[PDB]
Amino acid sequence: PRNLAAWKISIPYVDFFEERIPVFCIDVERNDRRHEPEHWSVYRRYLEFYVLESKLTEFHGAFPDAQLPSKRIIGPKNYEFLKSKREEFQEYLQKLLQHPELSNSQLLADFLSPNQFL
Repeated sequence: PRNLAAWKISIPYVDFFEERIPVFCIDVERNDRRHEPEHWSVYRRYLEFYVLESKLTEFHGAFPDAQLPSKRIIGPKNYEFLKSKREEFQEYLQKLLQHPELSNSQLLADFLSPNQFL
């Protein structure tokens, strides 16, 4: 029985994919089963977070306590800028996981599962 509140995540660093596009590396731990629990990593682009927020809020309505900051329209989304947003983005996801409304969210699960948000 899926329960995202029993999933712990962190974004320990920013990496590169394709070494061309910068991405957040999201470590996931899944504790809604099992001694040792399940764990993996996922790589998400800056823009994918905004699509997640758009899609979640469309389906579930807004979350006052969990808001992404304004999307950068003018300027580069390079390594140092992703690095500057790491902690905010980590906190955003962690708060989402504790919303009862999202404890069985397919969007959030897909977002936090390896291998949609374009």
